[PDB]
Amino acid sequence: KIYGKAILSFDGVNGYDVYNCSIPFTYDGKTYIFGRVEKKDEWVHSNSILFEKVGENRYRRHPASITYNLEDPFVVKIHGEMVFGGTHVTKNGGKVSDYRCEFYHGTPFNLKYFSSGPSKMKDIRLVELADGKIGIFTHFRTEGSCLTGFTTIDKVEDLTVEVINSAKLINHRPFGDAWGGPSQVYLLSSGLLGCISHHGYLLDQLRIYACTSFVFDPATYEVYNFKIIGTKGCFPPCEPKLPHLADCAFVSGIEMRNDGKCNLYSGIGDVAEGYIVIDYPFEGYGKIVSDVAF
Amino acid sequence: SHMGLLNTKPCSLIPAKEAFEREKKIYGKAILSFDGVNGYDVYNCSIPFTYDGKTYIFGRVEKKDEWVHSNSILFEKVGENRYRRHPASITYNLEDPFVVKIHGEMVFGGTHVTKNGGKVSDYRCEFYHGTPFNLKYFSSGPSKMKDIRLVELADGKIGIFTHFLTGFTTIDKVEDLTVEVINSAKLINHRPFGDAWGGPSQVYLLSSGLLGCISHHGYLLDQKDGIQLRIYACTSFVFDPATYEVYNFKIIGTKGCFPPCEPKLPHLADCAFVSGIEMRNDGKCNLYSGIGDVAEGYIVIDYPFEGYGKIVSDVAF
Ligand SMILES: OC[C@H]1O[C@@H](O)[C@@H](O)[C@@H](O)[C@@H]1O
Ligand SMILES: OC[C@H]1O[C@H](O)[C@@H](O)[C@@H](O)[C@@H]1O
Ligand SMILES: OC[C@H]1O[C@H](O)[C@@H](O)[C@@H](O)[C@@H]1O
Ligand SMILES: OC[C@H]1O[C@H](O)[C@@H](O)[C@@H](O)[C@@H]1O
Repeated sequence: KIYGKAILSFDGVNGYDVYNCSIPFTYDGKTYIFGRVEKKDEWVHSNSILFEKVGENRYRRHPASITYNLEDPFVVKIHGEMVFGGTHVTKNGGKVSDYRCEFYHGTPFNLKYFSSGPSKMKDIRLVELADGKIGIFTHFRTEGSCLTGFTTIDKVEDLTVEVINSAKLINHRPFGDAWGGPSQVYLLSSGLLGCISHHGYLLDQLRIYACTSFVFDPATYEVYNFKIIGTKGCFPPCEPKLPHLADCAFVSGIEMRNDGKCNLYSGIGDVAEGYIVIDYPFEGYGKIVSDVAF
Repeated sequence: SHMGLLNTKPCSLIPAKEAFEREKKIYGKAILSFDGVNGYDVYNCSIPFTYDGKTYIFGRVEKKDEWVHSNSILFEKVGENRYRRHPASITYNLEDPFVVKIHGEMVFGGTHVTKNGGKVSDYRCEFYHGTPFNLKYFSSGPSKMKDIRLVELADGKIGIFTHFLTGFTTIDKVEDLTVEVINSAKLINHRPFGDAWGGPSQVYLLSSGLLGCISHHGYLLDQKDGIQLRIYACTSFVFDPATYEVYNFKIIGTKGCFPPCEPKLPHLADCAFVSGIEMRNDGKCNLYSGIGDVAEGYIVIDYPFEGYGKIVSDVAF
């Protein structure tokens, strides 16, 4: 059941493609989003840019903000401030040789770099837990595997490679043979975590990247209610960056609506950002109590 | 040792630095003003360059009371001694930006710092290429190597200076710049530099086919009453890419030559971290330097490669 859909327009980036966004967030009575900005015919040449919402389905580069030399930007609120992250790619003579999540904290126009995750780990996401501890999802996929970890820290400055690498494995069984992990994590009223996730399947081969969700219990490390909630075909049509990404959606996360439905934001085809209007995916596990109101 | 127990191995550069401060000829000086960065400090700039009929500089932008919180921003020249952040340009999450022209395009670099729980854990040079408003990231140097600089040689090859000790090697094409190439560079004749650390900021091709290097050389100065100073002087030398020989090594600038400015911390009271030179119509040069990790100035000096040829490289993009 899809109740609506749109592709976002992004002004102020010279017609470049904008995709794999953060969720939208608010600051000083405006709405913002971070976008991954890249030329359609260029690969691994992304920057992350802060955009201000200026109209229905329309954002414009905010000229005051610095830009970040990162792919796949994401935001969360921890202890009353923004934590911003993205992938920082290292190349060796034009070839990708490493990639690591970089983390910034502060206010949206005043972000300060404070840590990187481990070498070759992309899928790190944070959330504030009901008791005020910080939850960390990790993704182990450097050794052929594709496993999700979870750990906690007290303070964002404690986010270290050692903490991330030591995260206890979650019950990954429900995910089947999917690679990926959360894009956005929500605290629910139950104290459980609602995860909006990206899972890729190779289907004997078709490359599928699907919008998924699951509920996680920080007390037991159990995963519940794993499901698909979006595919690229749900969004308005758009030619993918190359034909091999014709069924690739890289989820951004959800935004609750007054009516109790939500906007599911996703990168699509590595060329655009859209949303589909869907039913609340964590129905029966509590309402979202986290926000990104800065 | 002339410092006795204060330092039993005084850097051999100390007499050169004091002698330069007695004998220097300075024809003018200024501190640059930067608009559009919310009062933040701007320092350790690239040299100025031209593009599309305007003048630009990259600056390292950091709050005076913040440490290891830099971004590199493209500034457009507004007036004499005055630049403003260019709003169209992206920013780079780098320290100590530097530019050079290779094979008709800009090569842009800076230091990318990695932290682990707020503490510096790694740093490496990142390199971009293209046009000034359209730079594309293509390589990083080795872990913990800051002092890598490029130049286009007389024969069209690319010269690479490395800092382990200063090294030199060549490649054909900028996409060949790899950790493996950088780490395999042969050592240069270190005799004149001695036990002073640092390396080139900016390299120029001269009409002689030699390289003019504008360099940063430093040492630690223990003071009887004061704290330990991190001394950085502006230096120059001429390099022969065929023999790895160094000629005409000298001091060409020190912090005290520039207009006064309170350093970021007291230990940087004699720190001038050079950016490089810009030729003037009158045959003198503007020597641009970061000063005190708080500002960018220039001093007007004699051409430091006098007698080794005219600069034939450019940064006219
Ligand atoms: O702090 C003094 C100088 O030290 C050097 O090693 C570099 O880190 C420069 O960026 C700095 O200006
Ligand atoms: O992170 C480096 C590189 O890795 C993968 O190939 C994809 O996620 C690309 O979008 C990205 O540019
Ligand atoms: O598909 C359309 C979409 O493509 C790119 O992502 C950008 O140029 C957007 O501004 C535009 O709306
Ligand atoms: O005052 C010295 C210098 O300090 C900082 O680098 C900036 O505020 C500059 O604009 C200023 O000129």
